[PDB]
Amino acid sequence: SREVIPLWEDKVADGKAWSTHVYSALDKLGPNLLDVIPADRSLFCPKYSSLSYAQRKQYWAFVLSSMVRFESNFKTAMSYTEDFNDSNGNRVISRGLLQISIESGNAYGCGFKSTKDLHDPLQNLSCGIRILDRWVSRDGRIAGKVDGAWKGGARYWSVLRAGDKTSYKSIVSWSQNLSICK
Repeated sequence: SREVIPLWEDKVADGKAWSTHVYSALDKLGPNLLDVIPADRSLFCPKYSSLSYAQRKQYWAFVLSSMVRFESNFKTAMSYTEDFNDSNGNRVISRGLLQISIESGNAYGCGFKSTKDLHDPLQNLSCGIRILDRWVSRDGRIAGKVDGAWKGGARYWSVLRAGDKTSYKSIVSWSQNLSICK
């Protein structure tokens, strides 16, 4: 039985299916994510190195749900025009649960064929897993600005970037107080 349940099961009707999808997608798209022992575990999840494979999947589903909370408040339809440009000089449009954009997302191999695909919560969450799989495993840590460079998921998502703000503070607090982490 699960020890940790993601926050979207509290908020959205389809949240249990989102979890089912994320556990599957972590197996397939997050194998490197699930092998990292992150250097900032003392902040995010003090007992991380003791977690089983299944527990690490529960952990990452929960953290993803806390990112979704502050990126989109669980609104898969969300579409937000940013103040920075894509490769054509057009304003980037961030989409869906994790506020991913189509050009940047597809660079990770997410294979969005239409902008509408980013509003499919399952495709959106899969892409988030690909992004984490790349940076958390490359950088060996979940977040943080280290020696002048943002690391891990903080490379992509503002809510993972340390600052005196509700999103980051909540994500860290909720993570480190998970029973499996504490």
